[PDB]
Amino acid sequence: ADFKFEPMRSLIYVDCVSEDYRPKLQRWIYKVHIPDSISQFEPYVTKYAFYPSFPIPPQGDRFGYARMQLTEHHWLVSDLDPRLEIKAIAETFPMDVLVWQGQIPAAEGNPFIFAFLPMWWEKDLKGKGRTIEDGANYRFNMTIGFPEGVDKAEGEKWLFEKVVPILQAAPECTRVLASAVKKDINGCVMDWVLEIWFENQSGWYKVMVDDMKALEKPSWAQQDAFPFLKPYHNVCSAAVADYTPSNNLANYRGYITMR
Amino acid sequence: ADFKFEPMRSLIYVDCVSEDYRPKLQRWIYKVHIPDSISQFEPYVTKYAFYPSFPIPPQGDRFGYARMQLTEHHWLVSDLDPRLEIKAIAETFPMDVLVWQGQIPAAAEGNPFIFAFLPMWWEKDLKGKGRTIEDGANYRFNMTIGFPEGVDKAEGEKWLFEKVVPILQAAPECTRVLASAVKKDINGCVMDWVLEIWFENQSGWYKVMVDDMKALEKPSWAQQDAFPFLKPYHNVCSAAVADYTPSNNLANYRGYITMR
Amino acid sequence: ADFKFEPMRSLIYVDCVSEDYRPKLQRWIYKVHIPDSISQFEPYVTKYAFYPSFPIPPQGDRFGYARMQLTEHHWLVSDLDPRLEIKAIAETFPMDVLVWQGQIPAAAHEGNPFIFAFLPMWWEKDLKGKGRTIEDGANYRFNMTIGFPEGVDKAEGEKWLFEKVVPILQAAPECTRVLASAVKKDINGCVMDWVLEIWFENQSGWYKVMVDDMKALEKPSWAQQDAFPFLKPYHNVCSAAVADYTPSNNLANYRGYITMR
Amino acid sequence: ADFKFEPMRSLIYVDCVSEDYRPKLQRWIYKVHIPDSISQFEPYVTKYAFYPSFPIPPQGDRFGYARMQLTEHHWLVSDLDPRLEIKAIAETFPMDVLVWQGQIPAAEGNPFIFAFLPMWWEKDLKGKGRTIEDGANYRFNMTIGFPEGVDKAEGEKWLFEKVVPILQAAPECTRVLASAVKKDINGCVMDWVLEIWFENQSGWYKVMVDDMKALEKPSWAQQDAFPFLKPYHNVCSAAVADYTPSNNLANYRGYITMR
Amino acid sequence: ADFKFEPMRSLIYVDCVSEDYRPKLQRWIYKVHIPDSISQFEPYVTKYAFYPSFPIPPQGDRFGYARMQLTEHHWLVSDLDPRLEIKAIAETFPMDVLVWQGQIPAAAEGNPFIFAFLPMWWEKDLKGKGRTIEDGANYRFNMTIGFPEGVDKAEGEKWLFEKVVPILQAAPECTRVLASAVKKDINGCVMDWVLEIWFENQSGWYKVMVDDMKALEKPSWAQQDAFPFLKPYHNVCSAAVADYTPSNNLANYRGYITMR
Amino acid sequence: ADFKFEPMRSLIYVDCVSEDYRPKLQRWIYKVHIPDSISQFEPYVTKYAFYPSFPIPPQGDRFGYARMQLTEHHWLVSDLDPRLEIKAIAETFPMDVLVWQGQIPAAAEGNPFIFAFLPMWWEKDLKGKGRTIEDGANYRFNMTIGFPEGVDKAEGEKWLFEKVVPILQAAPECTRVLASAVKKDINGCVMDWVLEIWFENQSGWYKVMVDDMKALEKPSWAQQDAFPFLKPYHNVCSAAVADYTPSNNLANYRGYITMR
Ligand SMILES: [Cl-]
Ligand SMILES: [Cl-]
Ligand SMILES: [Cl-]
Ligand SMILES: [Cl-]
Ligand SMILES: [Cl-]
Ligand SMILES: [Cl-]
Ligand SMILES: [Cl-]
Ligand SMILES: [Cl-]
Ligand SMILES: [Cl-]
Ligand SMILES: [Cl-]
Ligand SMILES: [Cl-]
Ligand SMILES: [Cl-]
Ligand SMILES: [Cl-]
Ligand SMILES: [Cl-]
Ligand SMILES: [Cl-]
Repeated sequence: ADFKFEPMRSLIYVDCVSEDYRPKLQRWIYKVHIPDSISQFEPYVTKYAFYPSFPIPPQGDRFGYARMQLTEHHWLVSDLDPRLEIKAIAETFPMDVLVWQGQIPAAEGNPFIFAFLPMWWEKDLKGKGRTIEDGANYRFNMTIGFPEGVDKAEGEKWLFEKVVPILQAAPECTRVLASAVKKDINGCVMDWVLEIWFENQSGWYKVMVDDMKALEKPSWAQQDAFPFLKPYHNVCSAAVADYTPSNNLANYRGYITMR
Repeated sequence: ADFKFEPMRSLIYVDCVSEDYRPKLQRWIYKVHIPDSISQFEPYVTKYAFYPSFPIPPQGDRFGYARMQLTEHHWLVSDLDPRLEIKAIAETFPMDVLVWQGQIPAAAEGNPFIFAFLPMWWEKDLKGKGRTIEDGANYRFNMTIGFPEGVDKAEGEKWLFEKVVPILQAAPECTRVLASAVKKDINGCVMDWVLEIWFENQSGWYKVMVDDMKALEKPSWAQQDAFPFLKPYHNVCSAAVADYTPSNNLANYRGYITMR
Repeated sequence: ADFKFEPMRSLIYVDCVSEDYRPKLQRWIYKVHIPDSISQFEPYVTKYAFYPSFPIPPQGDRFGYARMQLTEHHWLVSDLDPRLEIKAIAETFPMDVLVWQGQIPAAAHEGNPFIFAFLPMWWEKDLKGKGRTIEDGANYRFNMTIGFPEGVDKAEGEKWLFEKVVPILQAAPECTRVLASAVKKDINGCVMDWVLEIWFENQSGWYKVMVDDMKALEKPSWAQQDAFPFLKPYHNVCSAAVADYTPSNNLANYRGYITMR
Repeated sequence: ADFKFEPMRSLIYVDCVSEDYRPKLQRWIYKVHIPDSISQFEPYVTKYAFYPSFPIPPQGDRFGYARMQLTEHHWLVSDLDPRLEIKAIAETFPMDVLVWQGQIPAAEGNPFIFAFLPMWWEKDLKGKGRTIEDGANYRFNMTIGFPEGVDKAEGEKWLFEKVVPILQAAPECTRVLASAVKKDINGCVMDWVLEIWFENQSGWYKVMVDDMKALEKPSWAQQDAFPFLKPYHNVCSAAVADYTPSNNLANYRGYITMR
Repeated sequence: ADFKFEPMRSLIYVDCVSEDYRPKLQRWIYKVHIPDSISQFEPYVTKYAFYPSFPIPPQGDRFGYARMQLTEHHWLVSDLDPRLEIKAIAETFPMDVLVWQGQIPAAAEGNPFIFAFLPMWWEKDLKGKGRTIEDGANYRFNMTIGFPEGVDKAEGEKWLFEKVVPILQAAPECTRVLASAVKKDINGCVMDWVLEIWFENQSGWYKVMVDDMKALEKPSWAQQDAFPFLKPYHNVCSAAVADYTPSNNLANYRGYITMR
Repeated sequence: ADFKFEPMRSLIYVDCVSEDYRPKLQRWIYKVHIPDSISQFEPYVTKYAFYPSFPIPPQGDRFGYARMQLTEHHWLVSDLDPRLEIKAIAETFPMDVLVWQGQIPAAAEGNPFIFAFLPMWWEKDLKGKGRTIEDGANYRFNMTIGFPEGVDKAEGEKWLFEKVVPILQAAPECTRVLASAVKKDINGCVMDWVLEIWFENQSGWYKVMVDDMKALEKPSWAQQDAFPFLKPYHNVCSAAVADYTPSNNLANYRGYITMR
């Protein structure tokens, strides 16, 4: 049968739950996971990149901050079509990776969050026309998923009519972009991905912590302050730079070690 | 909603209207425009290349000759889908680029920006089928034309293929003729056809495209006295290019490295 | 008119019928055919690679063994759409190449066909070895394509392959992986019906299974030779054994025909 | 006149003194500094790489911890030959970079530390034979230079009598390498570069903080605890991974920005 | 015996004497000459690049203007050591290349092959020290001169640096002046100096190198009436080039991929 | 202390002694050995390449035929300087690699690891000077020999150049003969000469190296009855290779990507 043309961009929010796991997790990502992944999807993924997270900002834990990276794929077909389950060579995946990322405790873990989006942002809510000449961005990418029982339309209205205006009003915030998560692909619990730019960590904190104190706590709140969602389960985020050297289909040359 | 699979090749005809602008325009193209462009479309454009124009031949101005280059994209989806208007980072674009290229006069008339979408494969192979790269170096004259307002498109097509092309077919100096209809429906381009017409060199191009074409009758809709009978830069644009470019940008770009 | 999105993987079985032709054939492949091919399809082929064949194993001739390579493309559109026949620059392809590959006879007083099999990009049947990773070790990957002869009912052949042949693969502890797909016959009229890939540790393991263990099979009535694969070499069966890795991943790795000093 | 074949490895310890400067500094490094540098030295530098620093460990400030990266060059000729001062295009270097790196203070500035070494380590003090298969390393590279007035042979004797034995005895320490800094190139105040590997940050701390508490404080000490040297002036360091994606002569493709 | 470490930059001034030869010469350069070259010297040349020439300016013929490109190598060893004469595979070099470049006539006295070795770093920085790429696009005019037979080299030098270079220094149109003595010991090159002189554009180049130079007295050894006073293509060669080239051949070449 | 500039080319003759070891040896070479190697020497090796051997020809076993590949490095400094013994990360090297290559027997005699350093340029060009790539595909037979213990080296050299090479020159099937003395001082290699001898193909190689060589007298030091008269794999090693390899590892390696 036919395979549907389904161009999409996906994001995976990759945490590292203890600094002692960092070297191990980073090695696996760069020495093992890169070549396994390219080997599988080179013919139908047009871009595969990792954006290392900036250092976790103050209170970043409450936003499900990914302390390793964002992993980004651009797909031409849906990775969730059942026919794609078959692979000649499966990924090398030690169970410890799940420990390093916090999906399982060492002995509740946090879920694996893999959000599919259209390739192009659906809503441009502040900063249209910004160029790279306008300067370096502190790009805070956040995904959120309303808790069970919350009407999605109610959640949407709160996001766009209460949360976003506070971003728009902040001079520290230079860009706001948003898309709905393509829930139909893989059952992701997330509903929205937003990306919110600042000049710097102090700007992020001023807006996302201080200015947000002005919001009323919703009745579905899972924590007392914005984002009001359970970290790592109903909100994940990362702050990243404009540029990454890990544009892996173009730039990988094997795991070359320092002398 | 779905995005349509729409594989296309497009061409942009990039002029440089004064030699004094060449260094600035070329810098912008190679230092600024490449990375901005790659940054936007890497996931859905499979090839992005520039083909620098050979030196303008005698009387090339009458053919809307692009004195900088042809820019070529191969798309998997239509760049004019309105959902593609949203971009995280917009292109860095000094207004002077438009002066350098002739879209706006410097401080009588502007020339339009000509961006023609085509199928990835030529629709008509009218001379030279089977020529390979071992047969020799080509002077590849790519020309796009658009008939003026009021001219019936089927009449112009008929003229093109029954009066103009037979002259190319008869000339031993012309080694290849290829043609496609412009996909009008993507972006409202005024052009109707893109042709590519190969010669051995500039002198061959001239013998055929200037001297042999003198035998044509001037059409009633002509906007200049001689072939192509179309208003330069508005209803005809062109460039002569080589078979090869070093600027295959998605594969070969390594940043703006400067000569020592 | 529209062009249909048709993601596929294709394999070409490239033989070299005398060692005296190897240098010339290899030169043409790497010096002439690579750049000609990339020049045509770069915008709509996402991967273009060559997998050199391991040395032909004992009795490999009976399996239509490709002594040069497998050539692999991953396509986004069908190469057989008639609109794709038109090319600005055609590829340089002398009839000598067909001699070297065994498609035509070498000098004036039967050829083997050109086998170009189109497949979905993902294997349709995963029959043994599911979950095998690269960490499990080096594979001797035996890729084979078969086509039942004229007048053999295709469902009958399928059933023989999957109910009589594959169980022998399953029982051999030497065989670490069996994958299969149906050939997309509709694209180009290819006479092959199935492509299988069957992994071993090494040549000895291949031989043990594909020669010794297969002696247990009854000879089919349609058989074109006495022993498995029971099909006419190069015409109804072609194969190659290849490694997990190739350096000739041509759209990423090619830098021109640089010669040794 | 002739140019001398002078193969060397150099290290620059690049700090980022406030998180607010991180996006700006990182942009300048990857957008501006890479192409300017490649443009000058491509013909006589065989490797040019950046190794981003792991997160600053507890008490890392006392070790002159570089919070951006180590910058590494491999040279075929001495960059300090006066003939090399002439360049067709000079680098684009705003003064603000000096503020971001702490060369210009927000009390006193920190010096620009640029140490030249032989390409090969001079002393293999622990872990000879270790391969990449043995696992991920937390590579702590530290340069030290003894205070003015201190005899270099005295400093050396202290280092070898008192410090090296502790590193060798600790099970947490899997590798120790050292080289003398080439003084004669650029007047660098540093005297040694050491590289000391651990499994992780916790192992680093146990050895470099807890085990070192047994040392007596030398008479020339500029701080109370090991390394006993003035942070950023007489000691600089960074912990890095085995691999970097920023192998710039091979891997750079211009400043491609995230979508 | 040992090989001497001899880091050097060389420049070859490549002309194209008729536009009709341009497709053939360009093809040989990019299709045949690149891979033969890389094949021979990859282990001991750290950079190999082509800088295509900007359009020949008015009166550029009098400066031995290279209508194709500058070819630039960075060597770790001297290519003229007799031990390097032995090569497994010799380059493919049709006699027609000598015609296209003007070393011999087609069927026009021949012009010599000018291959100038230099140190990797400019020896004299005479104007514009500290200029960065941020300061703007440069029209980089690279010129090599060799004084005629019989002329004392010290006298030539003093004229160059006390009469010629002060006119460049005085001109606000000239943003950069760099110079090196040619390493004549390597290959017997007839040239004595390479200079690179930057302007904003062709108009600036003309104002300085034609108009401002009219103030110079004609020397007694002059081979033509106006500056540079030297026989074009024999005692003076040059090219105007951009800051950047896409043809950084050891990094950027991917074979001779042809346009569709 | 100083490091001496010592540009050299080295060859390692890599055997695979049983076809059952091929997939394992090949994997180690490409998956494990390439990155460990590049990690160590990127800053002072300018080229690192593998040339896979063609199929062993009839009687090739008598020539110490390397059934895997030639490994080729171009060095800027001597890898055997004792300062280079120290390495941050040592290469991953399982004992089995020695079994696969025949250095140690699996359970009849081991063969030595042959690693021959040479100057970057061939010292002697004895046939076929001027041959270009346009002249056609070559079957390049690279052979190293070392005279047995007790044979005076000058006597061996005399035999090689006065008796063996003339047979190569007499054969029209032999299109090239190149030779260098092995730099024995670097690492104690027991080999004395590396030759490269080209043919059209295997049948040409056989005609010359087996049939034509029957005319030679057997030397008193012979270790086997026929040419090369030297103990296979101990005093002669060789491989036949193509002109091109895709395994130019410093430029072409992108990690161990596995077939789908
Ligand atoms: Cl922690
Ligand atoms: Cl919930
Ligand atoms: Cl709370
Ligand atoms: Cl009109
Ligand atoms: Cl109409
Ligand atoms: Cl007119
Ligand atoms: Cl049949
Ligand atoms: Cl039979
Ligand atoms: Cl801070
Ligand atoms: Cl203190
Ligand atoms: Cl002309
Ligand atoms: Cl003269
Ligand atoms: Cl005159
Ligand atoms: Cl012996
Ligand atoms: Cl014998």
